[PDB]
Amino acid sequence: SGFRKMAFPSGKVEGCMVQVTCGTTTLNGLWLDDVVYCPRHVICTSEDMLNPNYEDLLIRKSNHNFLVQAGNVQLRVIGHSMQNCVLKLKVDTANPKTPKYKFVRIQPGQTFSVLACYNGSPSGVYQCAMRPNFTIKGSFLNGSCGSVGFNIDYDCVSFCYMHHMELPTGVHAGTDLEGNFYGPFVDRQTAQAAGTDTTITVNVLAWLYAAVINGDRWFLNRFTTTLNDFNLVAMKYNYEPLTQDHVDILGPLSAQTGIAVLDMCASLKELLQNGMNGRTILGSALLEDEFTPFDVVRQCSGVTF
Amino acid sequence: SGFRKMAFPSGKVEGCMVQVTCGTTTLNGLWLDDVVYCPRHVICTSEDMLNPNYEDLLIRKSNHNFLVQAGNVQLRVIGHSMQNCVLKLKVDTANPKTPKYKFVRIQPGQTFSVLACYNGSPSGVYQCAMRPNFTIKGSFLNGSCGSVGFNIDYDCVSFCYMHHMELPTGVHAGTDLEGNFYGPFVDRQTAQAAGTDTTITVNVLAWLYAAVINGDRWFLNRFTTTLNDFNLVAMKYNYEPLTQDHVDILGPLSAQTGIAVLDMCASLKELLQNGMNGRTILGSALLEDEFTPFDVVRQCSGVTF
Ligand SMILES: *[C@](O)(C(=O)NC)[C@H](CC[C@@H](C)F)NC(=O)[C@@H]1[C@H]2CCC[C@H]2CN1C(=O)[C@@H](NC(=O)OC)C(C)(C)C
Ligand SMILES: *[C@](O)(C(=O)NC)[C@H](CC[C@@H](C)F)NC(=O)[C@@H]1[C@H]2CCC[C@H]2CN1C(=O)[C@@H](NC(=O)OC)C(C)(C)C
Repeated sequence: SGFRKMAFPSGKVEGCMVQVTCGTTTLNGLWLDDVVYCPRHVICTSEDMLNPNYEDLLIRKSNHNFLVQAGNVQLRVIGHSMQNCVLKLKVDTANPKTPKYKFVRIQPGQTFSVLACYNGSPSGVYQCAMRPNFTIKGSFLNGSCGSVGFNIDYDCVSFCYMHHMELPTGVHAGTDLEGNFYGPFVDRQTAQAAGTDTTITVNVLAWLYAAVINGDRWFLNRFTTTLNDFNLVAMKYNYEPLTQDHVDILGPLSAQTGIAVLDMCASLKELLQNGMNGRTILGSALLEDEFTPFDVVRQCSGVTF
Repeated sequence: SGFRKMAFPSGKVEGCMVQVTCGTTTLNGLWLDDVVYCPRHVICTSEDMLNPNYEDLLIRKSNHNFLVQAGNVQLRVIGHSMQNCVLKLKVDTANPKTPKYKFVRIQPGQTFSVLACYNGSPSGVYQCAMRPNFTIKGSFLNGSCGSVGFNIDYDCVSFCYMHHMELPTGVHAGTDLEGNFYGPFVDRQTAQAAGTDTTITVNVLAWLYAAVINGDRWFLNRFTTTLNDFNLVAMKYNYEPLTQDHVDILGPLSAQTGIAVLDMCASLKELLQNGMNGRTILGSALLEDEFTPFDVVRQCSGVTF
């Protein structure tokens, strides 16, 4: 038993991290087969940042201007192209440590692990959620751009995030591995705050199921609710609407515990309207919303990769 | 910016995980050079568990009784011995992925990462602390025994923990890699509850420094305190005494922020005596004590491995 915010093992991604330098800018790249993926702003200086013309800056670069280092070995660049906000550098060596992988664009509310890197070397790993407002609550310093986020399924690494920027209040924005930003953000140093965030309701419910599985049951009340009446309360507290798809996805946890989803919703309604009164759930004094239903099942059933 | 509970990248440890089976018992082992380390209770059945005589059970095993699997390849066992609560199985193949490593016995209050594994395969990674009562607050299911905890320094993996058991209230107990338990615990299924835990004061202070570095400054008051007067308050709230060694270890964070340790102690005293009043610090509604001073510096300065 026990319940922790748990990241995926990072080794398969570690073997893909490299350093990319263009001029005086160094950041991280992801080396898969014979291509290195990195943020296109590697070709910028600081002054370039208020409003860079990336297409124009890239036309004046050639392959040899990109210094790609995998550990202590330089990888020779033999082609390059831009796809949205990412650069793809073709190198003359395929990465022998390339895992089975996919590029996937995740949905708001889904979680993934981030391998934070500097100069192509890993610093740490932690679990995040794609917030409803398309930011993530990460931990990134200058030099971390190009760090990626990912899920693992068995042997397959699904890359879903590449880090580009920090928005006001210390939250983070980036792209999928096709270079398309999550949310309305752009890779330039201009005012662009995130929309107001919301709480991921289906994940709070999943985490309440995790608490029951772990024997932390004090918040279960004797009532039920309709989906419509629950969502009227969730709205007031800035929770996202719960959909029937969400109810179905909670099915496995509901079946394991014998607690119908709408009964758990009645317990959550009471927590929202009355607070916790100084009590904790799974050691937390706040309701946690960065575990998905699958995260709870994976951790409570010992799924391995 | 941002501050997350951040684990070490796990790849170097992933490459050392194997499965060990003896009879009907399977758990995890750690393969370094030509030795596999695992909990000695791999040689037990369930009935053996109330009070096993491990020396007696082991005398009736021979090398071939140990099925060691590294992925899909069986490793032939050519010798075996018991050291305290761990078995050391000599195998005829050295692990080519062995990292530079050490075995280290950590102190209460120090943190490490756990790579939770089942059947020799990694499930996830998370950061823990060795509690003052010599337990850890982990996430472990049956099948996770032999999972290890570790720190990394540059290229060197310092292994400090191997998982053996779960104690009442869902907390965890284990050994160093020499097989000596942390705390007064024994590897048998008998009543043996943990001592009453305490809060790791130096770590709470480190985390308050992390909050200041991240701009979350509301709790800083205008006062100072003596070390003695602070410790009288810490005692009442079940905080561990703060020592001069602790004050010195907080030096780097104190210097970075310009806040003297004893001034931060005055702010912590006020939080203890008055509570948070519904406010959060670094997103938490409780005072966090599982970041060491070094953890804060590593994360806020981008230390890599
Ligand atoms: C990466 O470009 C990097 O690591 N480069 C070596 C950095 C990472 C910073 C951490 C704190 F997230 N990000 C930036 O500096 C990005 C730049 C690329 C896209 C826009 C450029 C500015 N920038 C920012 O994050 C700024 N964000 C901003 O303007 O948001 C509105 C800022 C944090 C520097 C103010
Ligand atoms: C490992 O032995 C394992 O994974 N084996 C395949 C397990 C891991 C259990 C998770 C929940 F931590 N641990 C045990 O089952 C240990 C046994 C080895 C040492 C004592 C044996 C019982 N045991 C326990 O953890 C028990 N703890 C206990 O008796 O504490 C006082 C218990 C959790 C099964 C009750």
